[PDB]
Amino acid sequence: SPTGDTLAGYLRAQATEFLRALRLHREPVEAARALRRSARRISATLHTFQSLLDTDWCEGMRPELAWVSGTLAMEHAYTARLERLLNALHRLSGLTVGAAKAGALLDRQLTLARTRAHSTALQAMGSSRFHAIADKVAVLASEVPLTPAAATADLRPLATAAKDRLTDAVAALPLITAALIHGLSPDTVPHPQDAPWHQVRLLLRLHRYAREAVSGPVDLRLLSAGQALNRHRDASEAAAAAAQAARTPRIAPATAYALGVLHADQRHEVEAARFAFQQAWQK
Amino acid sequence: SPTGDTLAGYLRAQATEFLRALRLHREPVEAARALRRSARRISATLHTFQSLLDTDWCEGMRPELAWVSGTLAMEHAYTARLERLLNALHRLSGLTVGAAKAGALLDRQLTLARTRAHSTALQAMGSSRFHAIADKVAVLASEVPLTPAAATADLRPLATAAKDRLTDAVAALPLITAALIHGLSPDTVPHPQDAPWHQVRLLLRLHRYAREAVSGPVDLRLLSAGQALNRHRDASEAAAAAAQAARTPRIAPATAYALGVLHADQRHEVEAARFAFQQAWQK
Ligand SMILES: [Cl-]
Ligand SMILES: [Cl-]
Ligand SMILES: [Cl-]
Ligand SMILES: [Cl-]
Ligand SMILES: [Cu+2]
Ligand SMILES: [Cu+2]
Ligand SMILES: [Cu+2]
Repeated sequence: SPTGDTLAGYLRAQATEFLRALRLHREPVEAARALRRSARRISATLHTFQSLLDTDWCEGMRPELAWVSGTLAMEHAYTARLERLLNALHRLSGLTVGAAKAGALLDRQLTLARTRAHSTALQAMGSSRFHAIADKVAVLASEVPLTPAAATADLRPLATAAKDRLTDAVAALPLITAALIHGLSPDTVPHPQDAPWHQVRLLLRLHRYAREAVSGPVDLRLLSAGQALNRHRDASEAAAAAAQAARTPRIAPATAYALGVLHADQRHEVEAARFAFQQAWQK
Repeated sequence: SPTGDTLAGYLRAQATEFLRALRLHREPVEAARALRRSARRISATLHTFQSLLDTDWCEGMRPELAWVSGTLAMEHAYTARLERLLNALHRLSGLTVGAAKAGALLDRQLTLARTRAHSTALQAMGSSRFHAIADKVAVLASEVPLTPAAATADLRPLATAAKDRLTDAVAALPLITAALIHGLSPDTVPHPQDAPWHQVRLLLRLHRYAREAVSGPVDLRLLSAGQALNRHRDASEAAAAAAQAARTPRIAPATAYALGVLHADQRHEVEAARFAFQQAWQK
């Protein structure tokens, strides 16, 4: 039955996966994903099981790890968003000049975003900030700073706590059985209900990785819930890219009209994703 | 049991309603609707029961009656379309400048259309074309040109034939359980499936009025089917007004974007209406 030592084994294993990926990266796309997957697990573990670990160490590690996994996510997020949007436009045509223009506008904008993200990420990976946090992960592959009592402490109550945080958040979401035309400011909260759903997406991930830690170094219902929350997030962000593209100066009316449809489409996918999550969560 | 004489009684009664409305009109909005409702019934009757009536007379009456009921419908169609579209924009906001501008654009355009329709219709009603067809309706209030055999002929087989034409057309529609971005030419058939549904709307009306004729001078399922087909038609025409408004020169991108959403919304109502019809028709 799982203890501090199980927790240490899980942390050492993830740390080692991070160092493997890092070595592969320094011979690339595969390695970066492996770096994300492991960074995110370590960061989660340091949250859920913080009480069994040195507090300062946790607090120093977590934002740095978050900085790493976020920096490494950006290129891919822009790449998948473009694809999602081009697919949706093709579908919504059933390209007329409007759709074709919107497609080319987003291809230009998101490609720039991607290329910018790609170079920023490679810069980050050569930086002294990155090296320092990677060095700590190297230490963690050998030594885990467990608190004195940790080695004998039962991990299950901590995992349960994470499960509770998830289930209480879900209980607080509205049932299902739109704001499709809105403007755009940094003061606008155009889609306010997105935030609780995106928080649940994170809590669900915390719970998944806690189950992993407890098992140490397949629930299909949770995987289905988790897929639905990724579509929620992706559709949400895609809709926002369409809206924002519609504010680009000098675009033709037909282009903005297409982008209006595309924003609406992706907001319809947000709602479907919320329904899918609900069916999966309630079985 | 219904015969030629029942048919004559129904025609005389409708003709008389048309003359009443016409007299009221020449002391207005109420009277014009009554003129439509009766014209349409006479025109239907002359179609369904054409075999019991003088052919030339029928053929002379029908397009003239169609010209009357269509001319008199236009003002109202533009009025209801504006309302439907303003309601939908308010709903779809949940007004931002985009919505507000689209609203004002459509208000201007459809108001012009309405005022133009209103004056064209009053012109038509003062015309010698109108007077000639109204004069024939006056004759029909007294004498019906039944064929020799009509007085003894059973009306039910004719009514049944109309029912069959409806039920066969319905059988030929696709089951349910989009082309949201398209351009606009007089060669474009942007929403091709609309035509069979709109034909069914007319066949259903023919059937309703035949049931009336057979009864002589409440099925809720048929009324529900009929309501769903009116929404289909109204949503269809509303979507086309939004698309067309988006081609107005010099509109702002935000205005076109709103109109894109609104077209999509009304196309979603077309689909819902098709589903509603289907549930009502299959009970
Ligand atoms: Cl930062
Ligand atoms: Cl948005
Ligand atoms: Cl004509
Ligand atoms: Cl259209
Ligand atoms: Cu939005
Ligand atoms: Cu259309
Ligand atoms: Cu839509």
